[PDB]
Amino acid sequence: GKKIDFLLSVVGFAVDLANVWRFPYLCYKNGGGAFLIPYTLFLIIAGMPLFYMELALGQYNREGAATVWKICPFFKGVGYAVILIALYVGFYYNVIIAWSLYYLFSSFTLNLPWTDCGHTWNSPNCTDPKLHTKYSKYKFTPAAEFYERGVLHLHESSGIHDIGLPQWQLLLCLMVVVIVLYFSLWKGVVVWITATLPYFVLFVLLVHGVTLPGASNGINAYLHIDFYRLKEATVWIDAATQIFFSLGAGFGVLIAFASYNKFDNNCYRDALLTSSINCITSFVSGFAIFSILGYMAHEHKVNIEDVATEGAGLVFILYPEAISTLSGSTFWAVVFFVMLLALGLDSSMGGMEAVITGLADDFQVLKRHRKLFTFGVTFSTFLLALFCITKGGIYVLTLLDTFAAGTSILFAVLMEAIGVSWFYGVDRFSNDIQQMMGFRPGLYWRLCWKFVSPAFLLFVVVVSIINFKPLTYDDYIFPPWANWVGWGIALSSMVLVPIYVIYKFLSTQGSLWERLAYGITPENEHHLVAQRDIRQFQLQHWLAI
Ligand SMILES: NCCc1ccc(O)c(O)c1
Ligand SMILES: NCCc1ccc(O)c(O)c1
Ligand SMILES: [Cl-]
Repeated sequence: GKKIDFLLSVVGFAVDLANVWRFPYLCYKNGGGAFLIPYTLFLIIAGMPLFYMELALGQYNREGAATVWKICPFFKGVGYAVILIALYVGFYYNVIIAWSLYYLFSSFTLNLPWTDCGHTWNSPNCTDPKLHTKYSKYKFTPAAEFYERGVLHLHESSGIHDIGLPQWQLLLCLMVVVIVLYFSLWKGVVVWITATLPYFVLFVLLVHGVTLPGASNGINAYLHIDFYRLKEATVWIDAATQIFFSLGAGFGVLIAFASYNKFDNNCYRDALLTSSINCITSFVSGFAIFSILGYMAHEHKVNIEDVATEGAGLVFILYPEAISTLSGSTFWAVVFFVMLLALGLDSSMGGMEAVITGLADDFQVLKRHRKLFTFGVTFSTFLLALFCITKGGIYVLTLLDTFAAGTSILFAVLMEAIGVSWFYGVDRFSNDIQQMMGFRPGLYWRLCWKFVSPAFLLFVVVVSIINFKPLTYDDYIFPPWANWVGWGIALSSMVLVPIYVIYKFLSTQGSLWERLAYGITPENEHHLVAQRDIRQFQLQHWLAI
């Protein structure tokens, strides 16, 4: 019983809606396997040590994302930045769950709406294989037609400048999701359903998609590595962003979750198991998705590179198509979309609780009024997600998914790593981990924390800034001002670090060096500053690993 509970806890903690929904289309856009090589490399090098670092910080300090920086006051700006990034992500992370709920509601019938066209939302150009040529993305399939016309109603929007009005069905779905999240978060701080359904679905998908008419060529395309594409840095940027998405680092979720953990909990084992399960699940998901889309390529008589969209919604075009060919399609559709709802709800409560804990640890008034604060956060998310359910809401969702995270999250995580490792001290961090868990981290962990991970993060951030491709959605090109809007969205969270550094420097009293010492010394050691004994002002601190 207890062993099963531990296994379920680890397995559920190792899964996210990202691994199931976002990895599919990032791997399909970025190549096949030319995405897994950067994915695995970054996973190990940065994601494992940084996941471990965030868990250890949260566990030892017993503070949220913002207040954990009492160890180094100057990085409370980084804390605020990660909180803001988590706030930004929710606006559309909760609209994907509205899509999932709409699909689940549609799944309750003996004739799935995505099996063939002939409905009201169907265009005259629909082609039913049972009943293009170039580089387009084949938006004339019954499943794609359903997703884009009976769900999104995208055909009524000419672009992000003509988004239109909110859809009254996705509106109700979002209302339901928002109410559920609030009522699940309004009291304080699911594993059985979440830790089992994703793996059952993934296993059945593998077993069924392997034996399909055209899965062989899809798998062949999956297992071909184009090293012409590792030489572009788009795959590397995507891999880094997806790693920090699936693992949960950079949003303040890990610190907030770990602040409630036991003081003697083992974070090294947690990081190891989470990373291993994440890698295995990502590889298997890529395999299954590529088999499914190779099958579609065979069925629709179109090239593997044009069967499906390369943006959000690839899963909502793929998984229904695979379900339609199973026996008892209604049962499997219901099961799969219930799994999607469970995963999305778990991740949404995780992010919202990260935000709430980070903001309530800072202010005691918010802590004393969890109900009102939770209602405010939930209502703000509901409104700024209503912004994304419009007719042209897929364009807004693409803009957000591209800009809210990405360079901003990479910068925030790099700043966190730099702060801890260099200013607070990797030696001090190792001593704290030893005190918590009884063993000092190995040399590999310290090197990754101090030198390797910050360097790779800096390289990725610099490349993502200097090598920026204008935003697009399949065959639609965003207007120039949309790119400025997205860059402003990213900068709104990136700039919070220097702003808080300047504010802290100005507010603090004393001379320049006194202000610096008060800014880099832990709040509980501020009585050393009067004694002129600061470790950071000695070469030994900066020359110690
Ligand atoms: N892995 C990130 C999960 C996450 C983060 C922030 C959110 O607002 C959310 O709904 C979900
Ligand atoms: N940019 C298109 C993505 C893609 C997916 C699979 C392939 O086999 C391939 O050559 C290309
Ligand atoms: Cl992933």
